[PDB]
Amino acid sequence: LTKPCVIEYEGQIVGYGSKELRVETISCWLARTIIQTKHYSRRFVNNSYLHLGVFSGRDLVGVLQWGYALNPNSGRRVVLETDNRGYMELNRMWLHDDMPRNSEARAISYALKVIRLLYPSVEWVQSFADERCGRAGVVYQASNFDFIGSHESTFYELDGEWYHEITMNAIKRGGQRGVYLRANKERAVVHKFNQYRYIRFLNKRARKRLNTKLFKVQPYPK
Amino acid sequence: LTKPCVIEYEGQIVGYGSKELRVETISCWLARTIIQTKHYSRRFVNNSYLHLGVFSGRDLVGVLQWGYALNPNSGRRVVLETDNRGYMELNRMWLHDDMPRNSEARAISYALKVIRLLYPSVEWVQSFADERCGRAGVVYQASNFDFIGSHESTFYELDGEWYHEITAVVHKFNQYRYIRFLNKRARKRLNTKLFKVQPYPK
Repeated sequence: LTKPCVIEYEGQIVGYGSKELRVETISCWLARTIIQTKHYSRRFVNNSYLHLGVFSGRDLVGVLQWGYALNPNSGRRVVLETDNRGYMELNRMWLHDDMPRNSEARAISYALKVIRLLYPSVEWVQSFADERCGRAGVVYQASNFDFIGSHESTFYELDGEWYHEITMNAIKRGGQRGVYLRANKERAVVHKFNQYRYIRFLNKRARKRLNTKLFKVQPYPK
Repeated sequence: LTKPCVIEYEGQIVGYGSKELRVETISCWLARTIIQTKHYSRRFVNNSYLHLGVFSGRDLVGVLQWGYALNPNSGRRVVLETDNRGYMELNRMWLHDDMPRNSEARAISYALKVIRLLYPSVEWVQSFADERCGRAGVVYQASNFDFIGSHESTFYELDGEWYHEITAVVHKFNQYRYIRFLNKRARKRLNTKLFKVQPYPK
């Protein structure tokens, strides 16, 4: 292990980390391609706007996608007075299986450095863990996220692909995927999962504005 | 200016090109992932064992996959006395739209420099183009390939993935065969009972 730092390319800040592990911005098309092929959902979401590759040496070995929540306006429901660009949600994360089992926590912490530099209006980020990947909760705890509660969510599985109920009923998006989705809605298998919400405050003053009527910092569920 | 040169990482030879356009080795899973998503066949082939990425600046913009022919033994059918590892076929290639219109031929040329360095046993390479894409043929002409004939080939379409006749919607297309001899001595062995260097289809 060596000391991470800011990574630049031709005067532009592009990432943060070490030679054996770092995060750098990648194109949107490339991040979507890897995620929809490798992630357990077999899908990307349109609300991602920060696309990061995980690199080890000269090899691309993972992808992190950050952006809006599935409903972009829901940020002010978690932390009071948060505008749609004042937060981020971890939409997707995948790392190659042959990577060391601490690589995910390092990449997440380095991604927060990128968020501080490239998106300084972001004051807190949130992520979700559920039973489809029990490792994510361990990763978020290792990355020093706080746990602020759980809730049940409805998912639709269609031909190996997984859709949140928000993504399912998002007619307002106008996507060629969503119209086909409600077309084959009767073939889809309905799933209800418990989701465990983690949060990481980048601006310590934003912790005071946590919506205590819905959320509360609690001991880790596992 | 940016002239091409061999690209190294920790002493080891990794690719060839310049900052604005180069090709370097990439992992097999990454090459297969991009190809089966972006290529028109929506599929990779198991015959590929050289996985190259096209880079412009710091960004990956394309993938080239070289390996055995679909029938790995058919290499000696094209060029007599060719071992199964004395040749390569361009199995898959894709490039992003936001690239200069000459980048695909310069990428194929840089891939050949990488083949000379990493696989010196390869004496010649071949590739195929479709009549629905005479543009892919001009690329090989700009890459100094020889055209050595055409043949009608049968394809199959199932679940958006396209399969050759080596194995549903049937198809019958013309396939044009191009060849590039990396060693001059290999040209003497061309199987002129079946293949001859010919003028490009124009």
